[PDB]
This record gives sequence, C-alpha cells and structure tokens, in this order.
Amino acid sequence: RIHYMVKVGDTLSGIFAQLGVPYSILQKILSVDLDHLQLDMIQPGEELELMMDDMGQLSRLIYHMSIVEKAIYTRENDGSFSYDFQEISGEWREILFSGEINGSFSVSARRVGLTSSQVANITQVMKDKIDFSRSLRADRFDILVKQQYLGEHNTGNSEIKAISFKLAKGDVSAFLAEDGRFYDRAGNSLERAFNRYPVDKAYRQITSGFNPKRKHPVTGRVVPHNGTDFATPIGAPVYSTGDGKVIVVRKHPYAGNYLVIEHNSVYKTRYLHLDKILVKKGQLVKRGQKIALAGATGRLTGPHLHFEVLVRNRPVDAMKADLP
Ligand code: NA
Ligand SMILES: [Zn+2]
Repeated sequence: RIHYMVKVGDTLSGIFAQLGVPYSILQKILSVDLDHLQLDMIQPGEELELMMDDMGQLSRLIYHMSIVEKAIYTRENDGSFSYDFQEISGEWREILFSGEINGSFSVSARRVGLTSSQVANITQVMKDKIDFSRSLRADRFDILVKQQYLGEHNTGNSEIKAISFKLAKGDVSAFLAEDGRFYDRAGNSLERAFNRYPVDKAYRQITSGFNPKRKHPVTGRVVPHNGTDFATPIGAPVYSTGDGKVIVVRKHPYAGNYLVIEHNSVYKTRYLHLDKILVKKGQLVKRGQKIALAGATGRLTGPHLHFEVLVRNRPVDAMKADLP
C-alpha cells in the first residue's frame, strides 16, 4: 500500500510516473475515468492510495477527494479497471459570518472568516441588487453558511445558504432555493436560467441519453453514461447553456478536448470530444455564447458532442424536467 499526498503541480500522470506505475496501466485508469473525469481535478492536499499485489502491480487506486468522499478504481480479471464512488454523510453545521463595513465588504468579509471564493460568490449573486462601489456604510452583512463535518473534523465542504445586507440605502437579502439558485424575498431569482441545449436546432438529435445504470455490452458490468450525446458534425458550433466562467480546458486521451464551465455554486456543464475550444480558463461566458466546435477527439465510435450537467459535482440528466 502506497499513500501519496497530492502536491502543487501534480497530475495523475505525473504521480504514476514517480510511483513507477506502467504507462499501459495509466491508460486503463484514464479509460475508465472518461465517464467521471475525477482524476483531472486532483488538488494539493488530497490523497491517492495505491494498492499493489504480490507482483508489485497496481490492483486498486483510491482517490480520497475528501474525508467523506472517494473514487475507487479496481482492477478486474480481464485487466480493465472498474469504478465505484463512495460518499459518507457526516453532519452539517450552520455558521453565521457577520461583519460591518469599515473596511470594504471584501476586506471585512475576509477578516471575519469568509474565503476569496465565498466573497466572489457573494458579489456575483448580489451584483444587480448591490453596487459594491456606491453602497458604502457605517452598513453590515450576515452570511449563513452550512459546513460539513465528519465527527469533529471539518471536511472542507461548505455552501452559502443565505445572504443579507443591512443597508442604510435599503436592506437586501437572498436565499438559496431548491433549484440551486438564489432568490430575493419576493421570489425573484438573482441568477439567470439556462438554455436546455448546447447546440443549434439542426443538431439537437440525441443519439444516446443520460443513463447511470447502463451496462457494458462486453462485460455486463455497469458503466454509466453520465451525459447526453447530440448528433453534431465535426465543426458544429457548441454553446454554453448558461452564464459562467471557464474553469477547465483540457486535452484528455479518452474524453478528447473538453471544457467545463462553472455557472454558480451548484451548477457546472461539461463539453467533450471537441474538435476545437474557443475559450480559455478564467474567461467569463454568457448564456448561448459559442465556446467550441464539436468534434470526434478522444475515444468514441463516431463524432458527437457529449454534454453534461453537474449539480454539486454530481451528473444529472441534462434533459430532465426540473432544472432552471
Ligand atoms: Na509513464
Ligand atoms: Zn456520451
């Protein structure tokens, strides 16, 4: 058994290289990860656990994303690797981050415990209701956050549930609803809705829909199709289904060229097998904006766009009824 803690700069391929794992084995792991793409997002501090057999060959890899979540890659008799995801539901605690404006909101928010990303999420959500340049105080704020713990250990997982500002120029408050978007007290959403399709009408034919229980034709084992396939010719324009920011731009051996956009604290969308990517990391995009050209890169039986919608990092049927 090998315990490896991810450090700045590491990639799954780099870790395998330093731990002596063969290229062929790296490819089997990348192959099964096509349908999950968990290993591409490894961050410093997370841990990889490698289980070697009597022959000193990798028999199982455990990717500890957090103390309550792990992806398990197991070697099968046929040489391939199978995937299993395990999640433990610890306990969630509520924490209130309150402060007064004497520094600017950002400074005061950071001083009271909120992170940069939390401050960004807050300013993003409240941008139309608050001018963080003119509405300046004496004014205070209260942020309700839910933090997940495991026993006495903070998992690092958290989510802002409510945002309220006590302003002299008028109080403002927003709450995270069941649909993953923030609404004001009157029920007006502070975040824009999404388009259902990532392509033009001409290519909306679905050749293969979302199906987490899909069984492999050869082995009979469950190999989930975590996205929707659209019948696009190589070169067809691909558009973002929502406002957001490009957070991932990679060239994967199996998923081919792919992109991931973060729309808000809850939603993300993935676009795989692209022939060409027209945006870069950090770039903000609008709903309906062209972000790439469909392709046939990676591993596939034919050209097509594989589209995914993730809710709190869990894939869901992009064509499902309830979803903003
Ligand atoms: Na290698
Ligand atoms: Zn697909």
